[PDB]
Amino acid sequence: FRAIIESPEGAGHVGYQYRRNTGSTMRMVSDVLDERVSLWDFHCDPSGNVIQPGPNVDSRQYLQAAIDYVSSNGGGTITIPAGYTWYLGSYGVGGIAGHSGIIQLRSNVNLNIEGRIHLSPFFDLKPFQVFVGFDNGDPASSGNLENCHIYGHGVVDFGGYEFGASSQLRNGVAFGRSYNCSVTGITFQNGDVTWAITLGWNGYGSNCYVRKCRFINLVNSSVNADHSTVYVNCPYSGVESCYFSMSSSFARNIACSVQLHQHDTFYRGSTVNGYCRGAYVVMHAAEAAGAGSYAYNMQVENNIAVIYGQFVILGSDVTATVSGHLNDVIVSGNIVSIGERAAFSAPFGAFIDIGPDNSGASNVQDIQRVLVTGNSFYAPANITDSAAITLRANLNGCTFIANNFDCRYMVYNAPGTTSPVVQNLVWDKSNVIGGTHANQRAGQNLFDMQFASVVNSTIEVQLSCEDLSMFSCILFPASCQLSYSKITVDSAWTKSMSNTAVFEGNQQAGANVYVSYPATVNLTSYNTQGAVPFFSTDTNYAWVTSAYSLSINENLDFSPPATYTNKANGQLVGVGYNEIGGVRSVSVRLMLQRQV
Amino acid sequence: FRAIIESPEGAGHVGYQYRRNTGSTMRMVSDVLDERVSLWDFHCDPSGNVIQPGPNVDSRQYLQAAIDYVSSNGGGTITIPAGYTWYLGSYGVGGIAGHSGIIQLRSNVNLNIEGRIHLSPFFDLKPFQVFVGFDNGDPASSGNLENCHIYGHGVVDFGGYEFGASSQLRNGVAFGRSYNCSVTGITFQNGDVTWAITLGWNGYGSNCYVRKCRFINLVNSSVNADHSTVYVNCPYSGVESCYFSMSSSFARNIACSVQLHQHDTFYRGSTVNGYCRGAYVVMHAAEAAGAGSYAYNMQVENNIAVIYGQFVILGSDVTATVSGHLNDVIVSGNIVSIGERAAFSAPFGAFIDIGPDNSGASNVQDIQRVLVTGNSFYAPANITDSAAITLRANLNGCTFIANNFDCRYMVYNAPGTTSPVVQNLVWDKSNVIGGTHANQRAGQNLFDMQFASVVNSTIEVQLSCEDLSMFSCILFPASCQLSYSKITVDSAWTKSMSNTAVFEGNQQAGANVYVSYPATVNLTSYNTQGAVPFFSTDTNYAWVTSAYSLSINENLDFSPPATYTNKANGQLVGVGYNEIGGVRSVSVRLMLQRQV
Amino acid sequence: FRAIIESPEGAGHVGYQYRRNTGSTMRMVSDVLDERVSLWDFHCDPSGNVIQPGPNVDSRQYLQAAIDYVSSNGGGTITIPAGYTWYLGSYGVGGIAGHSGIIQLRSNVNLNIEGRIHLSPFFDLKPFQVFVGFDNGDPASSGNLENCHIYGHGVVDFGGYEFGASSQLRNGVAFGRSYNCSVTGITFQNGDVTWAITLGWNGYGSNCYVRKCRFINLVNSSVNADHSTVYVNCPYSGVESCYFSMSSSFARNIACSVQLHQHDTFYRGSTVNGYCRGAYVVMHAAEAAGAGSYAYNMQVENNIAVIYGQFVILGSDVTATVSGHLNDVIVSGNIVSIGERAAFSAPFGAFIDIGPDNSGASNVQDIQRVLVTGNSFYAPANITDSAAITLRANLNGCTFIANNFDCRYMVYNAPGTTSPVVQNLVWDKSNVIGGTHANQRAGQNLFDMQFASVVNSTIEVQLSCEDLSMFSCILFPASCQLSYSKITVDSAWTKSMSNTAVFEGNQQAGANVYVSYPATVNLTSYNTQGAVPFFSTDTNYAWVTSAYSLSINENLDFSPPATYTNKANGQLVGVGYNEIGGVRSVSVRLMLQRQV
Ligand SMILES: CC(=O)N[C@@H]1[C@H]2O[C@]3(O[C@H]4[C@H](O)[C@@H](CO[C@@]5(OC[C@@H](O[C@H]1O)[C@H]2O)O[C@H](CO)[C@@H](O)[C@H](O)[C@H]5O)O[C@H](O)[C@@H]4NC(C)=O)O[C@H](CO)[C@H](O[C@H]1O[C@H](CO[C@@H]2O[C@@H](C)[C@H](O)[C@@H](O)[C@H]2O)[C@@H](O)[C@H](O)[C@H]1O)[C@H](O[C@@H]1O[C@H](CO)[C@@H](O)[C@H](O)[C@H]1NC(C)=O)[C@H]3O
Ligand SMILES: CC(=O)N[C@@H]1[C@H]2O[C@]3(O[C@H]4[C@H](O)[C@@H](CO[C@@]5(OC[C@@H](O[C@H]1O)[C@H]2O)O[C@H](CO)[C@@H](O)[C@H](O)[C@H]5O)O[C@H](O)[C@@H]4NC(C)=O)O[C@H](CO)[C@H](O[C@H]1O[C@H](CO[C@@H]2O[C@@H](C)[C@H](O)[C@@H](O)[C@H]2O)[C@@H](O)[C@H](O)[C@H]1O)[C@H](O[C@@H]1O[C@H](CO)[C@@H](O)[C@H](O)[C@H]1NC(C)=O)[C@H]3O
Ligand code: NA
Ligand code: NA
Ligand code: NA
Ligand code: NA
Ligand code: NA
Ligand code: NA
Ligand code: NA
Ligand code: NA
Ligand code: NA
Repeated sequence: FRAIIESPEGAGHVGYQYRRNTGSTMRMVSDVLDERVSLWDFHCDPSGNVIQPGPNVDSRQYLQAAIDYVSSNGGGTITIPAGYTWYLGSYGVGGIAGHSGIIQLRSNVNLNIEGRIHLSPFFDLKPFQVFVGFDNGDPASSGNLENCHIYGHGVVDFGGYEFGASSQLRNGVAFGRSYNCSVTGITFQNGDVTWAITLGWNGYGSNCYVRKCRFINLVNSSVNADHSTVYVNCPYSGVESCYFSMSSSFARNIACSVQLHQHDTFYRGSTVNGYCRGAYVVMHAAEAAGAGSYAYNMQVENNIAVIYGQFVILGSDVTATVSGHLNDVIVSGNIVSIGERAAFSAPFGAFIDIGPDNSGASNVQDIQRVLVTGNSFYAPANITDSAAITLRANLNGCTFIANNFDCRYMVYNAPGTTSPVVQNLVWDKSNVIGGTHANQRAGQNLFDMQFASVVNSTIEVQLSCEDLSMFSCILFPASCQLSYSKITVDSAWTKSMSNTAVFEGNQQAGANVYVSYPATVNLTSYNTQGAVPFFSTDTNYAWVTSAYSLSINENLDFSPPATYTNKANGQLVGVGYNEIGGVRSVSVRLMLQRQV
Repeated sequence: FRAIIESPEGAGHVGYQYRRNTGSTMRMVSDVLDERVSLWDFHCDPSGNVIQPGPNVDSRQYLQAAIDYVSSNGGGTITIPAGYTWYLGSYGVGGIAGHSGIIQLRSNVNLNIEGRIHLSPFFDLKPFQVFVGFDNGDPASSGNLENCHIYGHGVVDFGGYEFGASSQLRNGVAFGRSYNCSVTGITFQNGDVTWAITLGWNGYGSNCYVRKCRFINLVNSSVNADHSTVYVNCPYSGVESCYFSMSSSFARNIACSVQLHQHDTFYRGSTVNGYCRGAYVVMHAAEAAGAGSYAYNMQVENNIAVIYGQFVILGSDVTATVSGHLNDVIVSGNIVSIGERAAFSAPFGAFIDIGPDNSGASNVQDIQRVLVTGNSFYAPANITDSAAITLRANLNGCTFIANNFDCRYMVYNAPGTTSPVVQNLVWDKSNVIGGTHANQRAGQNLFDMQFASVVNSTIEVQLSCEDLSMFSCILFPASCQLSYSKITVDSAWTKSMSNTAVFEGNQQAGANVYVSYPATVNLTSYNTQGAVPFFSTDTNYAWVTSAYSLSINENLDFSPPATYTNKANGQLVGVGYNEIGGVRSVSVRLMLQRQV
Repeated sequence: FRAIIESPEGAGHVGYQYRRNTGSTMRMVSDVLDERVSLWDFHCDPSGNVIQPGPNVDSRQYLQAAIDYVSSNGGGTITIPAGYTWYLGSYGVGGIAGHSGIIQLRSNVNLNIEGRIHLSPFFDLKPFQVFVGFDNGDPASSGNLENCHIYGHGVVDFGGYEFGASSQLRNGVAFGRSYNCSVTGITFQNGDVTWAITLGWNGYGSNCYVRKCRFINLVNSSVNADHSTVYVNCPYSGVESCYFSMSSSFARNIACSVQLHQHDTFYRGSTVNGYCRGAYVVMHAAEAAGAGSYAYNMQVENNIAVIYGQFVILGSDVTATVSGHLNDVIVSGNIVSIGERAAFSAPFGAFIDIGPDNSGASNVQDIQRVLVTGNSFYAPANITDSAAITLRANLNGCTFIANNFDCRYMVYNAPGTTSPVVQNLVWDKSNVIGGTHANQRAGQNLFDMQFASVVNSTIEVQLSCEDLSMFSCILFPASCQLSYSKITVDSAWTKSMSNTAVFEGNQQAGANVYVSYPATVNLTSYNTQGAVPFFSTDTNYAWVTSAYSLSINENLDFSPPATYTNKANGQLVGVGYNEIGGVRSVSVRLMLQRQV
């Protein structure tokens, strides 16, 4: 009996019944212990003696054996024990080798990481993906990963190692073709990686989530080509209540927190500091296989960010046989700033960027039905390169309502670069334009409409303080066609501006252009006593449907007209009043109106 | 000794002290095992031998025995083990039998569902409620359920069985008169049910929540009368970060994701696909016993939905002795579309519906202080039956600010049906009206004001592109009284519209109606050289307080007035200028204004 | 052998191998039991015999021994078992004694509270902090607490004891200088305390969170000086999805739910009932040591509240050597009401308060770049003391867009109290002003601008129903300077108001003041037949740049001007038309405009 009890089957001979309940199962101790499983149950030598983890022990084969075994019983949760650091020091074998994989995840096998998982110096200057849910080196030939959850209070530490070559890839968790998989509570830290977590593969997958995770210092070298902390490449998936922080200079130029690349995906309630970019919201044609060629129902909400480049980047593109489309997007409730930096020292600061494709093409995009509402954006006064929207590629629609934008430009695109075709750009009057950059705008147009064309668009400019340094509130170069559009500049804070709206090709004269803006106009009257006409000296008002006075009348003996219409020769005309006769000459501030 | 050790009391004779710590308790192994409990501890035959679960084993009595026992010790958490499917194959007995109950929940007894719970074919064509927290067949005589949490990565599978009769009810979890109860992480799938989860009973309960659950394919037949996935019938309760999906045709006509039926309830951060409706926000008088007759502090925020009918339905109603009231509601940050379907093939598409009671009555409602803000709504161009709001019952107030609505109608109610009494409907100018349905609106009014009366309301219409197909921007039939209201149509994109605002009963003449809209007006002048009057040929402008030109003047020799007032006979009059004399005749586009 | 097996080392001699897997570790039963730990492992007498908890057992030393031991092994999670109430009945010793501490938390040692922790009557009329993460009585000399998480379905019950003296402090969890610490799922109840949870210390700490907790009845006496349920005093931290309830009268006068006192902090998705205040958003100079002197990236979103005082209070202040600054704040998506109460029976009702410092100073604040958007606020009609914003201290900027405010005042400050200096106050026209207080406003100004000065501000007043009881829509006393500002009153619902905008110092005449509002004006014409001038009888319009008719013309034989300008003597003048000659005299409602 002593032999049996001291043997590995001993617990299988000690009887147990829950709480001495006579109605409970008559079990053995081993049965109850078998209800849970930990890395300790596989972390042993060939004789079955436990091995202590440590920097000189490679725990990989043992964790893999645990996963393989639990998988074979239909699943369960393997605990990675608290109070220990478990080092990984070799590559996995088989289907994950094509992904530089360390551990292969399996369906229905959850990992409760309570301790620490650390990469050993074997991985220095090498590629790696720590956990991989693909089962084949070719993702198109891979099976699915289902019902795999990684959670706990533990840590994945990437060892601080730099990339060896820019062409290498590194990742924390690649769920693969992933259905009902998640990471919750985990801290990913101290690395130079491409991604921390990737969900899905080219639209294959569903219901994958990253929640309450921390991502700290995951870019550290000039070799790192690019970094996006979470890449969401399956629909009905997203990122919620996470924390993302970088301290490296390199991160300010290369790092983004999230990629939302399939329909019905979201990024909410998260805090970002030290990154270049917040989130891309994109449909890549090359990623359209599993869920279609449309990214729709895309949500970026209630995030807090300090970034150095752009908050949300919108795009779509094409391959030889597939066209990507982006539509039905909402960006709301976010509070975002460009961190302290010199002008032009990081990628151009923006709340929204309409980004050209990876080859720089600006004529492949199909982006529409986007609502940007209830956000606040701030950039310090010295940051010349800061805009509410950098509109750098073709845009089929974007709507701004009730935001507060406090930066250098509202709408911007650089002259002599791309010439976007713009449709359905709507900037509602409820967007509040801050004053941080007042007096910084010499030579600059607040809305700098450097486009090929603008149609079906609305720009309602409302200032909230004076900035007499700017060249204009809104400027259209002669190369920009403008039609079926409404462009207004409210008069408040504009009395002393030389230029308010500027149409360098006289585009405001278009049949279906609806415009109003302030201007200074010189008038002269006829001599007649009584009701008497006043006429503008200049003849550039053939497009004006009505105008009205924004100036007081300092005179007693006469008054100019309150309101004006035009004449065929381009003069304004109105009827004033001469109490006493005489030719009058006045300079008046008018609101010029066309069809409004 | 061998006898004792091999007996069910054996573990109670093997000593243990935590980590050989001399300061720790000297325990027995059974004491430590007794800290946890699983279904295995009760899933046994009358001799105490464990029984394997499977499709031919009814696990119900064993799970019930586990719950009953743990309850008797003041509570705890019972694990339903991973790697097994536990089938239920009979009805429960006692107080839950009146609810077609399977398992009776008890207070302080949590269920950690890691494996799968599946209904056996016993339940085919039958009613059932899988988990029931009532302790009496009459809910009014039931005790409370407190501190009961169901959570884990597991699954409740309803076996795919159709309803046997439309009058049957099916549910997953009915917490009952439930205080501090929740479901977290669970997947409910593969059924034809009435509800997945119900919280509370007629206002009795508090602090009940559904979080991070999935609801997949829970309607599958034409027999199913109605489906709402979660019914929230207790205050201080709600649904967060859930996923709801249906694939059946029937679901598009009958299924809603959530009912919010008591005060201080919420629905946030969730994704819905394949349903008829998003959420009802309702006070039923028949449900007012536990928490009063007011549903207030109701929140529907930051959800993503593809539906076929209406997103949010508002209502309240009465019984013989109780009147229900709905107020203090916020609907914000949601992105919603009507999915691809033929016009009129599902219930009328809407973002907000003001829904008549279950008997069709439209004169029992008391709905006010609702804020709908920062949402986006889209319906494909062919969907005639799509509206920002279908206003089908009496409304005491609803406020729309800063939404983007891209569908056929803005405000709609069908003529020849109900005649709501409308008060305090506010449609702010910051609502952006999309252009998807441009050119589809022959014979249709964008705001079709088919009401008995409208008072204290604001409609500020702002187009963002042309749609010359529509009959009018806004139309009031002669049967609709209109008073103490502001109705404006911005001129942008309206120059070529025959009708902008239409008042078929000349209601715009009311003493406290404030209106402005564009119109085309024919004028003739007197012969006089110099300042000269122009008068309208028609006499239907007795209500106009001022008008101004929206047209250019192609003439050199004269100009019509910039601005006009009226005369007692209903003509417009203004003072223009004849450089040379002559009777003039012009047709001008004017902004007509009344009291604005 | 029997001796060994019955001894505390017995489990260390019974062999086990997971699921009889020949590839698994050959362990002993004690090894597997050692993977978990509970209070039972330390809750024993000096001979190692287990002690049952209860109201006459002080569990403190045992829980402390458990924490101290697990800490020494590098951490883990200690379960506090379900089905038992564990009483605490003495103070801790050492570093926590200076904090009236009971239990000392240690790094990496989590507490899974499943049962109940209750304070014994030892603590009646005494100070206490139940769990303390400081390790020194002087916080400036304390070490850090890291990686400490408290979670579960359990309860902390404060025994209902009143404070003994107002100067005492009581707390539930003081994490201290806390990095990666959290409380999740716990119910804190039945107390008279200062705080339930405090995060951080004077800016030291990071990544601390309170999620899914309940706070119920934590103020019960007149002795309690002040209460804030969660104080967030470290950056990158916040409160999400919590429930806060009070029933005591005292709570309505003293209690706030949250303090956000460091940068990158948030309060979201929570429900509050019975409190005085929602949240303070503040930078105290005295708290600036660990994270700097700026509170920025502050977020209060998507909360539901019934309160009696103010929802969000903004402030910053100074010490002898440090100045605090508050900027980059967003308050969005909240639905808030003042609960039923008599006027003036609790602190002044407000959605936003700009609060003077703790000494009452209103000239130390530096608050700017605040966005308040998409919120709804309601106060019952009798509550005179209710305002969208009580602006009681110096303000450098606050922006309101797309809110719905239904209360007595929009902007308020009490006359004869503080005289704030106001800059960059922006009230967009998209704010909807409710009608609950219509007819209650005798003697009152809707926007009561009781300030020293206002600059760079925008107030666009838009009514949505009539209230002829109010004295004015907006009033500036003569003591308030006004410059570089835009003040407009839309005409809708204003026709019968005697006063719309009132400038008691004629401030609207300022060179850079842009204003428009309705007024009634008496005019007389000259006798001349034909085009004929009309002039105002009064001479107080020297500041008017244009005016236009808001009245119809009941006359046939003449018409007054549609539009007017002014003259040097302060008369309005315009050109009307006398079909037949005669001196005319009319009273007209005009929109008066200055520079707009
Ligand atoms: C499936 C569902 O919940 N449908 C919703 C309707 O519920 C009733 O619920 C329907 C609601 O009335 C409407 C609200 O819109 C209408 O909109 C609300 C209706 O929406 C359906 O989605 C609900 O009434 O009214 C609005 C206000 O006037 C108006 O604006 C709008 O335009 C209208 O359309 O929304 C849904 O459609 C609701 N439907 C569902 C499926 O939730 O109809 C239900 C049909 O299933 C259900 O009635 C049945 O069940 C009750 C309850 O069953 C008894 O009690 C329980 C406790 C025991 O366990 C059972 O064994 C049984 O004894 C039966 O009495 C009734 O005869 C059945 O037809 C809804 O009942 C409520 O169910 C909840 C959840 O279980 C209970 O907590 C609550 O006590 C029940 N309320 C009442 C009054 O009985 C019923 O409200
Ligand atoms: C109960 C509470 O937190 N009240 C809030 C006030 O806190 C002080 O906190 C109050 C805040 O000052 C005000 C802010 O609004 C006012 O608004 C802020 C005040 O709001 C109360 O709600 C807080 O100061 O100032 C604004 C800015 O100028 C202005 O806009 C506004 O109009 C003003 O009204 O908000 C609340 O009212 C705060 N009150 C509460 C209860 O949080 O007052 C507190 C009273 O309890 C408290 O002071 C006491 O406690 C400190 C701390 O105790 C020592 O240190 C700790 C670490 C040890 O454990 C203890 O044993 C003890 O040695 C005592 O020094 C002091 O003498 C007591 O009166 C607040 O102190 C801060 O407590 C937090 C949380 O524990 C600490 O992390 C922090 O270090 C403390 N800060 C300071 C400067 O001591 C105090 O700020
Ligand atoms: Na590869
Ligand atoms: Na890139
Ligand atoms: Na990137
Ligand atoms: Na029943
Ligand atoms: Na129904
Ligand atoms: Na329904
Ligand atoms: Na102290
Ligand atoms: Na205080
Ligand atoms: Na307080």
